[PDB]
Amino acid sequence: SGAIYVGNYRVVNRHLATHNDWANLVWEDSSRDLLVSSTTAQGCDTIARCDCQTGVYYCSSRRKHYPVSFSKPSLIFVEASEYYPARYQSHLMLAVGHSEPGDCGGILRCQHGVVGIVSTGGNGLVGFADVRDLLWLDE
Ligand SMILES: COc1ccncc1CC(=O)N1C[C@@H](C(N)=O)C[C@@H]2CCCC[C@H]21
Ligand SMILES: [Zn+2]
Repeated sequence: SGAIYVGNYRVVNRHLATHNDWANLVWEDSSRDLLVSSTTAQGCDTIARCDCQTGVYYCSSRRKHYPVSFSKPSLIFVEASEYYPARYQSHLMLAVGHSEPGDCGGILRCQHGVVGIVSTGGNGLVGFADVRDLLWLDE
C-alpha cells in the first residue's frame, strides 16, 4: 500500500484504489496502473521533474529503504493477474531489488522529489510506475 499526496490530488496504484478514490476520480490509466483522485486537504509531497535513473524506494516487506539504479520509463510485458489481463504496462521503470505484491504503493524518490510508486516486481526485480511526466499534478 501507499500513495502520493500532491496539492489536492492523491496518486495510487489503480488496482489498489478504494471506493472513495473512484467516487472522487480525476484520471486513471489501466495501461500504467495509475489512478488519481481529489482530496480536500493539501498534500505533503513534491514531484521530481528530471531524468534521474538512481534513487531510493521504500520496501514495506522489509521495513527498509533501498537505493536503486532503474531503467527509463518504457513499455514492459506483465503477466495476467487477478486485476489485469496479460499486457504491456507503459511508463514502467525496472530495477534490481526486493518486492512482493503488498509492496505496491511504496514511493521511489530522487534528490528532486517523488519519481513514482512500486507497481510490479518478482524474482529480485522491482518495477515503478513513473509520475514525472504528469505535469498537471503541480497545478
Ligand atoms: C510489487 O509487485 C510484485 C512483486 C513481486 N512479485 C509480484 C508482484 C505483484 C505484481 O507484479 N502484480 C502485477 C501488477 C501490475 N502492475 O500489473 C499488479 C498485480 C495485482 C495482483 C497481484 C499481481 C500484481
Ligand atoms: Zn531527479
